[PDB]
Amino acid sequence: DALRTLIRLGSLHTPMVVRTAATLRLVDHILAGARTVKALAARTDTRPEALLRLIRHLVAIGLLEEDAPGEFVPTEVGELLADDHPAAQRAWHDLTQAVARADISFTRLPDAIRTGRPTYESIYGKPFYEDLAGRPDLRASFDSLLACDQDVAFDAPAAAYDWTNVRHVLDVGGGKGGFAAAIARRAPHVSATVLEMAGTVDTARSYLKDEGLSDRVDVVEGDFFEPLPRKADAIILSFVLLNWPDHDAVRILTRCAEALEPGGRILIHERDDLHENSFNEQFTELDLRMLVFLGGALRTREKWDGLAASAGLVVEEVRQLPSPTIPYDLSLLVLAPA
Amino acid sequence: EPTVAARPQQIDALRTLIRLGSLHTPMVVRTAATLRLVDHILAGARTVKALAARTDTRPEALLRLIRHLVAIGLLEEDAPGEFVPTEVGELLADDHPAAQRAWHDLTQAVARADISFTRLPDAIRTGRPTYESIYGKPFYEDLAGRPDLRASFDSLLACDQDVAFDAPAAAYDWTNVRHVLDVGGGKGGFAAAIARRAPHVSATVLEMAGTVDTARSYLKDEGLSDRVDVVEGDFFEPLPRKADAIILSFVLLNWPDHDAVRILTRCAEALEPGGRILIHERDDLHENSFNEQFTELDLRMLVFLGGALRTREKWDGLAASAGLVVEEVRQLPSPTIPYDLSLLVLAPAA
Ligand SMILES: CC[C@@]1(O)C[C@H](O[C@H]2C[C@H](N(C)C)[C@H](O)[C@H](C)O2)c2c(O)c3c(c(O)c2[C@H]1C(=O)OC)C(=O)c1cccc(OC)c1C3=O
Ligand SMILES: CC[C@@]1(O)C[C@H](O[C@H]2C[C@H](N(C)C)[C@H](O)[C@H](C)O2)c2c(O)c3c(c(O)c2[C@H]1C(=O)OC)C(=O)c1cccc(OC)c1C3=O
Ligand SMILES: Nc1ncnc2c1ncn2[C@@H]1O[C@H](CSCC[C@H](N)C(=O)O)[C@@H](O)[C@H]1O
Ligand SMILES: Nc1ncnc2c1ncn2[C@@H]1O[C@H](CSCC[C@H](N)C(=O)O)[C@@H](O)[C@H]1O
Repeated sequence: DALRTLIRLGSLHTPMVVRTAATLRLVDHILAGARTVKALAARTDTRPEALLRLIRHLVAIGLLEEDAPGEFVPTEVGELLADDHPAAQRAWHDLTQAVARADISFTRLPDAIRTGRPTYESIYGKPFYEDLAGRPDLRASFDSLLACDQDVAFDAPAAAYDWTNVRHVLDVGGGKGGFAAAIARRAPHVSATVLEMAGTVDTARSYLKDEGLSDRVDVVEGDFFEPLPRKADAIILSFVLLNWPDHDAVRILTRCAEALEPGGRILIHERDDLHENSFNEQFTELDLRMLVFLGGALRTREKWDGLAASAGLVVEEVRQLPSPTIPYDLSLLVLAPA
Repeated sequence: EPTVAARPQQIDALRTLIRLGSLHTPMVVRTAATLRLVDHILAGARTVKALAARTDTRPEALLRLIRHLVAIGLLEEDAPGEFVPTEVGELLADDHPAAQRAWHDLTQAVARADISFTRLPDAIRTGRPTYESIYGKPFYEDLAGRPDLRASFDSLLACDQDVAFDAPAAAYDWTNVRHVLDVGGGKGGFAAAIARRAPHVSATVLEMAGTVDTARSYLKDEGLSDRVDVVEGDFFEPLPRKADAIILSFVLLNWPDHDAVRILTRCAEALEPGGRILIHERDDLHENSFNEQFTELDLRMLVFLGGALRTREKWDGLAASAGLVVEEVRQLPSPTIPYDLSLLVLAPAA
């Protein structure tokens, strides 16, 4: 049939079961020596009968399976919730850490389609980044999720750009500094500056120090809506612009253009797609998180020309690049003065 | 060293996990149903503009929702402007007999109730329902103070009530039965199937406020009101009337052990000599319970109400605790579902 296909697609059960299995460290406790439902219940601090009801469903959707009678063991797919796995999917689905917490915003998607405005504040009391400002808790969990891949996520985009005439790089909203770090060990003559918010700057400083790069890369606390701290031959916006509606994203773009030295470029590292090619799960899954968390968006190639020009810029070239960690393709846009 | 941009090793399993864990997808389906998007399409809306007008949404955000409905296979582009339901998307039409638009409608009782899954970890820690922490009252008190939710719950359950009770009504010989009491009997569909099968029998449906008016007008319209009364009450309290057969159709799964024993005792107290208590529900062997068609109802029951589906062995202990015994279970096999409904017949312990 395919009335079972519709029920599967509309199932709230399943993702909530995946996410509670992750929050409870379920797969980790089985691998650590929890053979029985009783031991698993002890380790997770759950009721044995209700845990068995959770594992019924974890078996049905393919994440656990019975080996011996009443003895449950992670499948290939279930093993991906192991906390030491490099894709960190367990963290990304933990209801205590920042991203899965924010997905609760989807419970009010109808509002966001009605208004075009984010849902997050109506649930948690503040807009997304102000919330993180007042919870060191989720500040740190968010930074660690997005930089879970730090050591390799930026190797490819840095390899695809020519750094020969670049003396200084500004990484605007550059996270824990990973993109600055990848450009640095790719191009030894280059120095860099990371601009980020409070919390994230201290964590960026310690990561850069621990890479051996504190002499080549500074971190500066600030606000990319105000003038940028320095001038630069290349300015990076990796996963920033999608957080903001058009007007805000043109303001950020415009501040970057003002900070560009003669001949420099701006590199945008997120995701886009030709309009006709945009009707896919990768583009939609991020575009809609951006709507509901932030009032942001992903933008098509065509829509990027419009934003570029509002900021006195042209889109010069676009490559697509694969993530080394997760099933997802990224885009690197290079923008020049018009 | 040179850079090589490999994809991750276990990338197929990774997209399987990421897909299964995604909340946006079931929410996109559910907002499509609530917006009645597919009925607006089938009723002549061809542009995003016209759909945005009928749904009362902002065109640009509606196109974004529509984007993901295409990727998942519920909508497609027939022509550059217009979007149209697939074979699968067609089931979100409101007059489809499987009723999935209504089951996924965030404005109606069950899908609204599903938000309770957002706190499933509490339910696994405590064994206790989540619905009250979200919506302020427990499940049936909420419906009681919310006439629209009361009616949408009743109308979802009574879906095929013209037909769905025909089998359970035939799973009992009504010869030595004068009166049947259906405890929590919905809009009176089970009482109706019994009544046109067994001309000699009278029945009373016991139900809550709201549901009773709806049961009354359905029974009136079947031409059966001279044969079937309806009585507003509480099955935790003494029952309106003694009876020869007392029905409990998809009630006990709503309740934890101790509440279902209280209900079963109330049924036993109202029972005439030689009469029987008939539970219409499921009776699945634990060995056949590791599938979505069991866990969906069972976990809804955990999180909405603190209830459970009860496997084969569990009923003997529930019955005994009410001073009853399971004489036998009659299966109700059917081609539409991989599992069996059952009719458990209960007598007094001695
Ligand atoms: C499942 C795919 C993905 O992981 C893709 C992307 O994450 C990518 C890029 C990360 N990065 C460099 C920022 C990192 O390399 C990660 C492993 O993959 C990404 C991603 O980039 C973000 C989010 C994702 O869920 C994901 C992931 C997703 O689409 O889940 C539905 C956010 O939720 C998010 C929330 C709030 C603000 C944000 O912007 C700063 C993001 C965000 O950038
Ligand atoms: C499509 C599958 C199903 O309909 C199965 C079941 O319905 C049963 C009993 C119906 N009935 C008598 C009302 C119907 O006649 C048929 C025998 O299937 C049922 C079902 O029985 C219930 C629910 C379902 O979704 C379903 C459906 C389902 O789980 O969808 C995946 C509830 O949501 C629900 C919510 C709150 C309280 C409830 O208890 C009274 C229920 C409930 O009983
Ligand atoms: N007004 C503001 N000023 C400076 N940074 C901001 C900001 N608003 C949000 N940000 C930052 O921009 C970042 C987006 S996410 C991290 C992106 C990082 N470049 C990466 O690709 O991994 C967040 O780290 C957040 O700290
Ligand atoms: N205290 C109470 N007294 C009478 N009915 C109650 C009740 N608590 C819950 N119920 C009812 O029990 C029903 C469970 S669901 C509907 C069951 C119906 N017999 C059927 O097979 O479709 C609900 O209709 C609800 O109204």
